[PDB]
Amino acid sequence: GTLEKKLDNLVNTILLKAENQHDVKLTNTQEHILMLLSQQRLTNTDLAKALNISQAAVTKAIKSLVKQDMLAGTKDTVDARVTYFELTELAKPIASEHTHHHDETLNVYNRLLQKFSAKELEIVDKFVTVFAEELEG
Amino acid sequence: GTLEKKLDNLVNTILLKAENQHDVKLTNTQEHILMLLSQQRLTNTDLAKALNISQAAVTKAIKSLVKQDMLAGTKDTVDARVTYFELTELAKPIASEHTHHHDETLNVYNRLLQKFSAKELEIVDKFVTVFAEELEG
Ligand SMILES: [Zn+2]
Ligand SMILES: [Zn+2]
Repeated sequence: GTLEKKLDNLVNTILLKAENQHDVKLTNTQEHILMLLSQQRLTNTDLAKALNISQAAVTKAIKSLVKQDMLAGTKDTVDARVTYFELTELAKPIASEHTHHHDETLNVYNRLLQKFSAKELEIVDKFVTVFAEELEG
Repeated sequence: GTLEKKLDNLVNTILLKAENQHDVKLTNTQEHILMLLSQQRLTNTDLAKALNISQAAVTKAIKSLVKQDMLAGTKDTVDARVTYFELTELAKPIASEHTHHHDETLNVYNRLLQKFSAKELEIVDKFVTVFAEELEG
């Protein structure tokens, strides 16, 4: 079959795996907010930029997180327009675990990349780079 | 940064895009069931095999679809153990649209692939192939 189709299938298997094997029910957006907040305080707008999604998608994910006692907001003392989010105690084990599953998957990607010569990997780089640009938009 | 990390980011941007831009709220699993059923009647077990997810994930997605008047089941007349699913009238426009968005994304993948020589594309093939195997498990 075409490479177009294998890419289509690659995207589908990522989507299907994430819905199938993995009392909070966090979305990936919310887990990746918690990931980024676990290493520094950030604003709604830093989060939106870092994840490349709308500010309104971030505001929505943060409201649901605050509702589940996962985050707490505190305003900045020099500029009251600015709110910083940080993890509550209850979120920290949830975040750590998600971070640890990312760490394990990085080894999976290492092993797979290892099958390519370093020549091959410049092309793999070039491919993942353009693909990611495209899938962003 | 490492290629490991770009792959990790590639997976995240797929997950984040699917949650962010896109009264039914269908999952990808359910849309891909409807996609496969729109071209032939199939069983729970053909669907599970074709999508590579558990039979129990399929049974779950099909119950919710039947509940939303999207599918109807009819048993096989030679073997009563066997149930075939097919789309109700109401599902057909929903399915067509999802199928048409897949068709458009195939052009997106074509354009991106076009930037590689055919030499480069053997390596891209080799990469997407092993990656997909891995991400399946
Ligand atoms: Zn994640
Ligand atoms: Zn789809």
